Amino acid sequence: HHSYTWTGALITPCAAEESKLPINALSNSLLRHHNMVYATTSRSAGLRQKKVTFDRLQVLDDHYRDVLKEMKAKASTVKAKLLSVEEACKLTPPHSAKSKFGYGAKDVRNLSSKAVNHIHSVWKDLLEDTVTPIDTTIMAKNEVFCVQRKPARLIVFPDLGVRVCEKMALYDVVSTLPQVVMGSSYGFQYSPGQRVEFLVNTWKSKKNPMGFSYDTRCFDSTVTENDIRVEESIYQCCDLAPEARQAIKSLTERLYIGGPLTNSKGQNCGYRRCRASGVLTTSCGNTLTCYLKASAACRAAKLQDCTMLVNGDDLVVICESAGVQEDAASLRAFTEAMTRYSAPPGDPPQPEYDLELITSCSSNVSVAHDASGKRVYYLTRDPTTPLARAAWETARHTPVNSWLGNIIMYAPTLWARMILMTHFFSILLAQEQLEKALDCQIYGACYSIEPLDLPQIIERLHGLSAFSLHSYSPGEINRVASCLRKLGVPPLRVWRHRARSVRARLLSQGGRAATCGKYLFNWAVKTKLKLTPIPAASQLDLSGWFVAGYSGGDIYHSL
Ligand SMILES: CCc1ccc(/C=C2\SC(N[C@H](C(=O)O)c3ccc(F)cc3)=NC2=O)o1
Repeated sequence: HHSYTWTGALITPCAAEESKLPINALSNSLLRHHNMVYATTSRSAGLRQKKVTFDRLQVLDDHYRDVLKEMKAKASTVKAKLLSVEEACKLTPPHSAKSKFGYGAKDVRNLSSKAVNHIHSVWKDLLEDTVTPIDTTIMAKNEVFCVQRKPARLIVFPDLGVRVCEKMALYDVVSTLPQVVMGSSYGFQYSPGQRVEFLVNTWKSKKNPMGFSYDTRCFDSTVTENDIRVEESIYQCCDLAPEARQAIKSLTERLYIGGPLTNSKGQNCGYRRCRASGVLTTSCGNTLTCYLKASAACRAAKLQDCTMLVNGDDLVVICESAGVQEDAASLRAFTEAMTRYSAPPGDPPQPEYDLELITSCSSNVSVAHDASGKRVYYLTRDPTTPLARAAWETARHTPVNSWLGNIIMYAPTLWARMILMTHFFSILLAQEQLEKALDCQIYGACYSIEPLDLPQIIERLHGLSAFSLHSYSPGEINRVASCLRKLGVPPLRVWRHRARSVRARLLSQGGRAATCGKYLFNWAVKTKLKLTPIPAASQLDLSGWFVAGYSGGDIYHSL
């Protein structure tokens, strides 16, 4: 029951890979400790293969089946529809990996004949064949981090034609099934603000609150064939068209359960018997599986008034404390149950009695104050990785602008406002590209967003208070201060001086650019403005922004 079997062939890159942080004339204005930033490459692929390769053992008890039965009952109320080839094509990212059959992403979005014809042949084959493993490509992810160096993560994905087929049969399912089965526990249905709200209300709903995050060690690798088949049995509970049931069964048997691994050179690298990270059901499957195992584990551990929040492989549990020693015992029992379910922890879980100290989804709840001096809760995170990626994007253009996504998700934070907003708006001003739409990701989905709409986006998602937060917590202030010293980022006085310049320039620009200066940089000036609700700013269609997770799903949503 090994997660992977290897042949010995190496995981090759598709081109040259840079490990050192690229430097240009703008780098030093953001940070000076360039040696602290690096990017993972295929050169470390071997190290990752060792960590992700191991034998899995599963002991499934009654709690597990009782939870699965309840999950299935809820899934049976779901009615999903098949997506036409056209609709599926439109969900394909403009920069999605080209097919090895004579066409690319652009060809798919344009609904070219060759692309559409090939997609129809793949679909037909899925209906006719339900046993032949489908080929997948394995690549070493190139991600930017700050030294503490971690090995590159592994990405496994099927051909573009197959991906479009996954959308046709499962897009509607993975988009609606999760919330129905897990209810309020499904994390991707919440925007950052609503997530905070849910956590805070949950924490206050307990007499003596106790919470903990559970970090599964290489979750994808802990996912067994049983887990993948159980997920399928849940999808099959929905009301689906016969053709959709057939495709789902075929995709599960031939793709989700496992398959051969081919490198960028076309060589056989090995065989996968666990979760593929680059398929449409990756986020939905991991979420359902984590929720199932964790729910059963909560019962085995006999936790009191248990409330969970699950986002893919990320999990947070808040319950009623029964004392320090008792909680420590309940946690060990939880971890033992999870281990039996094939979900061992990377780092032993610890009980927390302070909400702000619980980190889930690489984030945590913190508190600040608005203009009225009223306490306001918001979502934050350690800014180390966001700033490292910002430094990289400062000297190199990339498919996804993490800085943009971070400003949107973390607009209320001290670091996003002082540094990210200031630094990038300065750059956009100098290049006169304020109106140039840029791609970023939100819950795994790719979006094309115009920087000039940030004020409206921020007010809608975080409220006007996001433009006037002050008096951040001691812990938050210290974490940010720590990051700035580690990377060598200029102090507040410097960013304030720069923000004043950026603000003045935006104001003169008038229109949306003026709104950006007024709201985004109101913290810069000494005599803050009243900050009245933004005028005509409610046109963007943000309805599908926080519906579900799509990490690795190759999903693109049009604004
Ligand atoms: C990292 C070191 C550091 C610098 C500044 C702080 C703490 C701060 S700054 C602050 N308010 C100011 C303000 O003018 O309202 C502020 C400054 C910068 C920003 F991007 C937002 C808000 N309230 C706090 O508690 O910590």
